[PDB]
Amino acid sequence: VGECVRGRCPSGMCCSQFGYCGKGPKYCGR
Repeated sequence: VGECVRGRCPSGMCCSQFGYCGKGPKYCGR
């Protein structure tokens, strides 16, 4: 996604280390 809701996303999608989001290791990793 564009950027999280200040480090929260819906349906437990992970805010990446980059402050973007999506429900997987692409974001959630590291």
